Amino acid sequence: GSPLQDNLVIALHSYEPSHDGDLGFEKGEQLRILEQSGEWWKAQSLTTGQEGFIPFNFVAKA
Amino acid sequence: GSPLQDNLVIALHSYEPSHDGDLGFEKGEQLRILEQSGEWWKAQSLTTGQEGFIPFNFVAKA
Ligand SMILES: [Ca+2]
Ligand SMILES: [Ca+2]
Ligand SMILES: [Zn+2]
Ligand SMILES: [Zn+2]
Repeated sequence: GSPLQDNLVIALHSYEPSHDGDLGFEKGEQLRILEQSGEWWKAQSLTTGQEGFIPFNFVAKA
Repeated sequence: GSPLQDNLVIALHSYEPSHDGDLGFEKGEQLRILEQSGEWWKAQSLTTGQEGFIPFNFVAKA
C-alpha cells in the first residue's frame, strides 16, 4: 500500500514537550511517523502539520 | 538493604505532565518509586517531595 502503511499512530496519552524539537500532541491525535528508531520517533501531526520527536510509548500503531 | 533499594531512579529526560495526578520532573532529578506496575509508575520526587505518576521510559534505575 501507500507510504503511510506502518507509519500512522494514534496517541494513547497527551504529551507536553520540555525540550526544543520535541513534539506535543493531544490524546487521540493521529501522527505520521517519519523515523522510528530508538525510543524517540520523528513524527508529523495530522492535526497541526508540525514535526518533531515523540516518546514512542505514548502512541500506538493503527 | 533499605526500602529504597530497587526503588530509586534518575530522570533521563525532563517530563511536563498534561493530566492531573501525573508528576513532572527535570532531567537528572532523582525519584523514589512507590509502585512500578505497567508503564506509569507512582513516584515521589526527592527534589520537591511531590507525588504522582510518571512515564517509566523517562527514568532509569540507579
Ligand atoms: Ca508501550
Ligand atoms: Ca526504555
Ligand atoms: Zn527530548
Ligand atoms: Zn496520565
